[PDB]
Amino acid sequence: EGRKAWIIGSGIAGLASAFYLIRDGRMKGQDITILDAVGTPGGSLDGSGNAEDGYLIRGGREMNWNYDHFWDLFQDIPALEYPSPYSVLDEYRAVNDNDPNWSKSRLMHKQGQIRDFSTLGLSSAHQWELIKLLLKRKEDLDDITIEQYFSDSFLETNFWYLWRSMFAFQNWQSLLEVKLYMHRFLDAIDGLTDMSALVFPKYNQYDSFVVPLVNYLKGQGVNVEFGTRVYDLDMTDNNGERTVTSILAKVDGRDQKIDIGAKDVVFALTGSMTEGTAYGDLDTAPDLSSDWALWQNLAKKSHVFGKPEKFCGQPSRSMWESATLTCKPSPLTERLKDLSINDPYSGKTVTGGIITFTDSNWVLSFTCNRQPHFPTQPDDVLVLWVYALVMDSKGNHVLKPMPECTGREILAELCYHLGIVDQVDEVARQTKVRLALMPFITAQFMPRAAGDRPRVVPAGCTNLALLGQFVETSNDIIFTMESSVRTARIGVYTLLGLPTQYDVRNLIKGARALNNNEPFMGERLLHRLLDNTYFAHILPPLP
Amino acid sequence: EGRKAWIIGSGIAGLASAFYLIRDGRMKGQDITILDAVGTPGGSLDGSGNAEDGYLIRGGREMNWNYDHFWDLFQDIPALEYPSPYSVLDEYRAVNDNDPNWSKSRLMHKQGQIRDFSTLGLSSAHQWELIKLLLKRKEDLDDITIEQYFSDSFLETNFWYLWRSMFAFQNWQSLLEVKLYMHRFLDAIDGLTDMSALVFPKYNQYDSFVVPLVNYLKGQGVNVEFGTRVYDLDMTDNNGERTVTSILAKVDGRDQKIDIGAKDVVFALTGSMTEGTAYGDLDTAPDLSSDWALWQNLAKKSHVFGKPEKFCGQPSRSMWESATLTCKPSPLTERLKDLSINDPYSGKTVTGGIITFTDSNWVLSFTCNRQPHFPTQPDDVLVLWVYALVMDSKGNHVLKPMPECTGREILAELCYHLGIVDQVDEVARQTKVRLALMPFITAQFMPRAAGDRPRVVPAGCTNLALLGQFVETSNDIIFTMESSVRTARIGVYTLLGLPTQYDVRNLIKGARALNNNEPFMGERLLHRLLDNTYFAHILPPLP
Repeated sequence: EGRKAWIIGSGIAGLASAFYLIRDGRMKGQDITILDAVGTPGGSLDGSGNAEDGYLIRGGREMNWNYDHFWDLFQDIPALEYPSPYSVLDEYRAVNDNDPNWSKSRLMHKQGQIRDFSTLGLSSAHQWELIKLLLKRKEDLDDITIEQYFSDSFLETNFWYLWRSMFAFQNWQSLLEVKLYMHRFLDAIDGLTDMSALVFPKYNQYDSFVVPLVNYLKGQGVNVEFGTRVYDLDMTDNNGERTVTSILAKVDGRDQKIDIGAKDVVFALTGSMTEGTAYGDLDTAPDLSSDWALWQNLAKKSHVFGKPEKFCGQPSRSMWESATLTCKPSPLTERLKDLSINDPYSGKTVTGGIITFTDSNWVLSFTCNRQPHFPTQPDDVLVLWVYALVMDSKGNHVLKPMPECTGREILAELCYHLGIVDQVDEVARQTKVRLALMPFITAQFMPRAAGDRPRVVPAGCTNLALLGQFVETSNDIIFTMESSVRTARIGVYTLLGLPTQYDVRNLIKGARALNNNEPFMGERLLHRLLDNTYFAHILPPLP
Repeated sequence: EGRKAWIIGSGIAGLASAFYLIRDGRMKGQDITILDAVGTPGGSLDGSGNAEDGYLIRGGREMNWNYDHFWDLFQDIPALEYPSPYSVLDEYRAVNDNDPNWSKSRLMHKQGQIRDFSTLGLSSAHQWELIKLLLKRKEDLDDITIEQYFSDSFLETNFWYLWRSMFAFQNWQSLLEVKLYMHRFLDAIDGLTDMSALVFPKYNQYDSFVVPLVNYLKGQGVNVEFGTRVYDLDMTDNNGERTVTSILAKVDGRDQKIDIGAKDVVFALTGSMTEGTAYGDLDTAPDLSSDWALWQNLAKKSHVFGKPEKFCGQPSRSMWESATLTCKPSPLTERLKDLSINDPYSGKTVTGGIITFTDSNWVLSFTCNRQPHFPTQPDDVLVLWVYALVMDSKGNHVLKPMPECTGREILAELCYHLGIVDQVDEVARQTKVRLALMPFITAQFMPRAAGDRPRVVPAGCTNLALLGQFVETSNDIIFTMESSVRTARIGVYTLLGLPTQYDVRNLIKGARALNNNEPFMGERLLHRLLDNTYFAHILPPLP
């Protein structure tokens, strides 16, 4: 307790750990150092897009619900554009409690029309499947995949088209994550259809959340060390209990060695999701001691650190491609006016979340967030984000696999499914598109067994905590920022010092939603026993 | 919002309102005034007992569980005997997380032996009665009393002896409070037997909680005005919406009039529970524009303020008598060593809560709290608290009704039921007893109908909030301090700006406890369906 803290990794997970060390660990920023491997900001290794190239969204999937971790954290961060003592939480709830998020054209098909998404579209064996899924033990679902467990007809329901699009989830990936979602969002499973439970910032997560958080940390005195890629930790293992001795990093191409005392504590983001990303664009194409080194060397030391080869093994399985579109007005945005909750330029929500083309062989989705998306972007430009799931198949209009098809060609498949395939040439020159083909963007979703991921504090560790989407808590990793903050809090709390599924009202909210808003099995009975009792309100009304 | 606040009443409710105005209303102490009707502290109208007379506990029943309101409040109050930044919450959990509270001789009878209190002692129709009680609508239980609804055999169960003793509750009082208890403590209904869920301060609630809270408020600048008994408020009622214009008080025997602007806000504790208390003792006896004036005048103005005559109407119904015993060592404390969790002088918990003599015609209970009870009391003295329910009946040994029997005589009924009736003379001179016979100590428990109590903010009011145990929220009033803080928070929040029963695990925790720890009706079925599922842990094991 006159110790220092070392934080390996620049991200929401790392910054949140520093915050929790300051507020609730009662240590000072001067004893905190963040080890980053970025150059300095943005130049040749561009920071986060330029307004004259065409912008390039980090990559990828940044969606938020109203969880308690966010409220507890960003309640103490000074706002982005407001004076003291207004927080970023107050900005978040000001711009969003006025204009709530909900979708009008969530599912589309037949090259321009909306597929009815009022209900989840489950029959009866499908409902039984998820209920049977909810009842299975976690010990009995090792390596079982989505398509293995689920029926063939289930993967064509509204439910699966919505779920796989929302989380960018492949049919060959972990069943445990779908189960974990059920156990945690039964109350809100109706929201998968209208996007009610989703809530967005004014700008990005970076510009609206992390940028106020970094400013706050600098105003607290935390140390930053760029150009530092950590590849291993040397640790002692006496009495079956381990402590970190040194950080073996390579700084600016030369080995360094950072000494760690017994009192100090170390936080490390383990895996990567943006490793071998090829950044092609409109006319050229993508092509194809790393960030996985730290975890791989840790895996050699003991089994309590898991098997990273199970997540970075097959890069064709954990890969999909995004594309950032910068549009000056064209028939693409004219069509977009027809599918929007408001107007794109209004400043309010527009598409209300992603829009997924269901009969697209690519499983192609696209979103127009609350415009403007970036602080420095002009009023005659809109930033749309597009991405797809299947990298193996020919498009419906462009008979090219999407990893081989680039830029302009992506506009044709998109405009075909939008109902403006005859007006491609006009939108093609007016919209700047930059692509990102990420080979580990879903490596956390890969099939796994018990022990494959280490806990936030593995058994024995006294000064090392791991963060991110590759660590075993008791929760899902499908929400990227939420999971980063949760692990950060567990890490800081454990080394120092320190529900919804069982709710009867939620099981009724779930069962009715699973049965497409129609009265479910025991409901007619539950009304007759409860309509004249204290518990009348737990049931929804019948037609 | 450069307004002032007026707080009618000195108590936990009033102080908490001032706290919530400061922390979360963001106003300053200089604009807060508390209107009290005490002389100045303690002298002739003794403050809270002297160590040479025999002490006199406020009166009465001060018990606490681990609710969130306490944590949220006393987290910011500097501790009583610890340095900064240690709070009173930290004192509370330090002295109690080491020595947890639980009882060894909770129920006693046959003049010295313990009545088995492992289980609630419900048969099967009794269990059905409480379940049927839980299912009734609150609109259908107006004025219904305990003995009216419940069977005769139910009132002899372990359950009713425990419940009536814990809350000092008469068989002719409101059924709604027993129902409200069920809806809120199903998870913890087992705790009625062992006193697990109860948690006590080091000293009193006054010396350990309120005394740090008042010091905190004075260090914030809040104004106090003793000798001020408020009897009415003059209010305008335009547009069906009312505002307080003036506080009509009598200060030191002369009418005053305090002007209230449109921006200001007023908090008033409505009723009294210690009004006509006669303070007899060892050898003499009790005898028999008031605190009810403010509510009575308010009741004239509108129906939205309720019917106070329904609570202060029959003072024989809302009355019982307490007695504070100060003992230098005698055979009473020697016997007490046999019934204690630890030793009385140890400094730890002793009796673990009240001890109730079930075959006592008075329904006589007594407690020895964590000694010492007061800060200024010596090591060779113990403060015991005793009280009884039935004022109409002859004792088992002293054939006197207890309102007529005093001091020494109270020692005989107590020592008889303790098994030391032959050693009364020794304890009689060594123990100083002071009695309190309160005529409204349970006026809040009196039968009531919808509309009898006003809400924290009655419909229409814009600057007046009411506090205490006579206001309609959605919760019980059987916990005195908890209810005072809850109403205080509702009052401050509403005028400015701003679960457990439905838990499946809790219904199983309740059903097993109702059925005396033996497997209940559907349990054998619930095991067969759930033992090999995700939900195995929600059930308790079978023998």
